Amino acid sequence: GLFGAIAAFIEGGWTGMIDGWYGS
Repeated sequence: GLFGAIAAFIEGGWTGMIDGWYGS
């Protein structure tokens, strides 16, 4: 969630942040 948001943020930009955050 926390790390997923940061990692997804760098990969899927803003959209990635949301998905990473909700990415259980």
